[PDB]
Amino acid sequence: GMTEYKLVVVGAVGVGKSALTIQLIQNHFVDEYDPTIEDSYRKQVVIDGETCLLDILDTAGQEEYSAMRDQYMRTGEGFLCVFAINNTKSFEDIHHYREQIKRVKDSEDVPMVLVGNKSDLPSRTVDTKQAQDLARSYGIPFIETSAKTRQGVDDAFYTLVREIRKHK
Ligand SMILES: C[C@H](Oc1ccnc(-c2noc([C@@]3(C)CCCc4sc(N)c(C#N)c43)n2)n1)[C@@H]1CCC[N@H+]1C
Ligand SMILES: Nc1nc2c(ncn2[C@@H]2O[C@H](COP(=O)(O)OP(=O)(O)O)[C@@H](O)[C@H]2O)c(=O)[nH]1
Ligand SMILES: [Mg+2]
Repeated sequence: GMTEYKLVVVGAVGVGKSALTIQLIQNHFVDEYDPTIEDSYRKQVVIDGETCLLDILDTAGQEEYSAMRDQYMRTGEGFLCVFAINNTKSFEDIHHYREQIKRVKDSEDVPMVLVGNKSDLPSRTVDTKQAQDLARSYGIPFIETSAKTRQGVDDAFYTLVREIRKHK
């Protein structure tokens, strides 16, 4: 049967979680997507010759630590932690997202990729070395992406699927 992988995209508002998701789903860059819409989207993709079913939860909205929201995020098997390379605050937020993922998954070993989005822009404020070094601290991959040009998009999502397989 076809394996389904539940992937969750997290990070500060405005980093491009929806744009990255919709590039994967629609193969189109969408510069405008209601910042409050949290939803999940499925797509069949071939990864290393295996057709699998991706179910991608594009997170949005208010930070809340109810049992319900914890259980919703707990369904994720792997997480993309996204910051924007021209937004230092979004990078400084990453450790909080990672903390919460470890908490709800009750594991120090959750499949996870650090994603530096908006790589097409010239306004870089987060050095690549600093982001690579944070991924090294966590023992996870770092992928540079642009939802606008498609740079890194498959690499980010497909790496997460490969991590989920290894973890199994
Ligand atoms: C960085 C923060 O800001 C925001 C703003 C919006 N969201 C968050 C946020 N943190 O984790 C999460 C997720 C969705 C991540 C996956 C696992 C779980 S489990 C659960 N219950 C979640 C929730 N809500 C989450 N989201 N944080 C700063 C710092 C603290 C105060 N705050 C102003
Ligand atoms: N140049 C550029 N803009 C992007 C990129 N990804 C998202 N954006 C823009 O960043 C803003 C927020 O994107 P959105 O997908 O709504 O972010 P979300 O709140 O994380 O879902 C919008 O103005 C998008 O057009 C990218 O890779 N490059
Ligand atoms: Mg969004």
